[PDB]
Amino acid sequence: GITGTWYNQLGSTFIVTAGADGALTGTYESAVGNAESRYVLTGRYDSAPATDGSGTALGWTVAWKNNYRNAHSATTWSGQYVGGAEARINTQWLLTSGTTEANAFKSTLVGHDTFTK
Amino acid sequence: GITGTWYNQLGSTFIVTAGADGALTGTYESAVGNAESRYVLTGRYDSAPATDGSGTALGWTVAWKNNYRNAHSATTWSGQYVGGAEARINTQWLLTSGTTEANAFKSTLVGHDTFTK
Amino acid sequence: GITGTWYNQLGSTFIVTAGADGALTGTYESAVGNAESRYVLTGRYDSAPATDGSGTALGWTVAWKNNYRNAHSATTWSGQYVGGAEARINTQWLLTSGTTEANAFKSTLVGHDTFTK
Amino acid sequence: GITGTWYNQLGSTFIVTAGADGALTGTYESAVGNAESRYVLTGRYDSAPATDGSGTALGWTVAWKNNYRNAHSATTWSGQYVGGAEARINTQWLLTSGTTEANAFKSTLVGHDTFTK
Ligand SMILES: O=C(O)CCCC[C@@H]1SC[C@@H]2NC(=O)N[C@@H]21
Ligand SMILES: O=C(O)CCCC[C@@H]1SC[C@@H]2NC(=O)N[C@@H]21
Ligand SMILES: O=C(O)CCCC[C@@H]1SC[C@@H]2NC(=O)N[C@@H]21
Ligand SMILES: O=C(O)CCCC[C@H]1SC[C@@H]2NC(=O)N[C@@H]21
Repeated sequence: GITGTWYNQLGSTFIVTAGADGALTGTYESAVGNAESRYVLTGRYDSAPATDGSGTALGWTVAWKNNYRNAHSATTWSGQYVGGAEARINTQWLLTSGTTEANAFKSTLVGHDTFTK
Repeated sequence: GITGTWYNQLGSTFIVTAGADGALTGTYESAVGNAESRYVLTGRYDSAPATDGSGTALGWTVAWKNNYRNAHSATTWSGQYVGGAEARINTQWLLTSGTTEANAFKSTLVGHDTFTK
Repeated sequence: GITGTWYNQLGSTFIVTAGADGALTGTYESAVGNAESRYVLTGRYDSAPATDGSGTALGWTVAWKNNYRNAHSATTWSGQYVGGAEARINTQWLLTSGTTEANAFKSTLVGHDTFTK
Repeated sequence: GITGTWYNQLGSTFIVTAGADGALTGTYESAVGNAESRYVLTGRYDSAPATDGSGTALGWTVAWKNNYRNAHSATTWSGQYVGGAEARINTQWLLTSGTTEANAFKSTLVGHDTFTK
């Protein structure tokens, strides 16, 4: 049940489609940051996970360039899909910015987002 | 600039193609871990970077299931490309595994990879 | 308002004293992992934070060895303290284990802990 | 053999002292960022590590406030010590700034440092 619309604790919107070959496709809208409207994403996931009750591993990427603006940055979300009464996706993310060699030490932010429907 | 074959410090081979629309397609082979042979990747990149000399931000994802085996895991690489005499892709990554909720605290590994020609 | 007893979402107990010298001293009890009983901690914090409302930056370290056990690992917590009606300490952590360099790529877990009163 | 002067790939200086009880004490100077001169550090380490050839786990913290300035920030380094002809300390670090509740998503940087003599 990964396919569908999800929201994280910041109020961002994540619209996902789960391919039977393990593909991920959709749209992302950030409530925060140097962004506006939708941005394209793509990723992959385990299409044959364990049935001992483990969650489903997954990942996806967004580059913050669209028709309206460029932050010159990209984010990847890595985490696992969890089912049951209340399904959620728990992730941790990295946000890298394009920088000069001078400032590369401070190019990457880390954090975590939690998504539900 | 990005399209082509790259190798990281572990012996792993990353074979990429960067579409002009910001898309990333290719193959990945890991020198290490619960893997063998090639795996499909996909990702995104800033197809309109700065002219001030900044690097080119990008990211990509790999789910470790192919026709030979399934580790039930996925990695995302977030970083930026740097060109010139010595071209490199400098990244940090997240490797998340499918876990029970009891062990979810130990579900995600962190690291860094450097890619060169 | 840092000194005192805190608990995180795992049910771990974090007992801290904030000295005026920017120092952090205390004990830690983990509800999870290769652990039993208390372990020593020590850290640092901004003893002169902004008055604009920003949080209080801080961090602390724990090596998992005590009279009862040795897990051959260490965790660092980095975050900020936030006061008011409901005070919290928001962190991200790095848990590193001793390994052979062949397995060095799988040496480091990343996570986040939330601490309340 | 953790005690001694080390430098990272940025040319920052790490002056460390390992107490017999698993304590770490010393000074830190950053070649970069919002800082100048020496800053106090404290941390812990595994004082009875495995003999199978694994590295020694360790960690330490620095709050970026001293007699000359205050960044309102702290960094924690988590990693392990590795001995031999090329003795090194391999780390990943987290750098957190004090922020408002609104800007917390951009409060924490991650990277990696390599220390040698
Ligand atoms: O500021 C940028 O460079 C682009 C916007 C970044 C928004 C980030 S991605 C991680 C986090 N989760 C969200 O929903 N928004 C922020
Ligand atoms: O072990 C697994 O479950 C999957 C194999 C992952 C190996 C990792 S991905 C990050 C790092 N870079 C590599 O080239 N290999 C490792
Ligand atoms: O090496 C071990 O197995 C013990 C690690 C302790 C469990 C971790 S430390 C980070 C996180 N926060 C907690 O309260 N527990 C886990
Ligand atoms: O917050 C600041 O502006 C001062 C901190 C300086 C950044 C650091 S800590 C990680 C990295 N390693 C190092 O030696 N210097 C930078």
